[PDB]
Amino acid sequence: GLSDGEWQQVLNVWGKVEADIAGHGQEVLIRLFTGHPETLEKFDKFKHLKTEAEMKASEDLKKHGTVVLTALGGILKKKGHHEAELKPLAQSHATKHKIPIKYLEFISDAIIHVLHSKHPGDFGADAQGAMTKALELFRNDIAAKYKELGFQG
Ligand SMILES: [C-]#N
Repeated sequence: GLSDGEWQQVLNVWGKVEADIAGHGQEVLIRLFTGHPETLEKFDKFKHLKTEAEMKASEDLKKHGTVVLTALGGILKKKGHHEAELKPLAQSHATKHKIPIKYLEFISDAIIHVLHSKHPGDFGADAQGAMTKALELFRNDIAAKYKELGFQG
């Protein structure tokens, strides 16, 4: 897990995200879809988007960006005491959404990318370290739930 100091770094970084949650969410999803087009195919309601201009222009995508990062933020604010919030997330994504576990890695790397893009010079080594640990914890606990269910079997 993370030390108290690391969680503080994580939640201080998350304040940057909360100043524009939609925009961070949009750019994270865009980064995921364009870097990993397979991921787009799992979203029936974004499959129609062919170009990054169309993605950028989609108001529904931004809105969904809010849904996604709200969910993540509430989990991060638990500082690892997240079983109630994380387990249903895991289960929904393994069963209903059919999301391969590796897609969590992809979005983790996208979050780091987008934080640097939007906050150049203001997302230091310490802060990236901490956020990376939190996203690892996140993936690791989701993976445990996936394993229960036999992944995408
Ligand atoms: C989930 N988007």
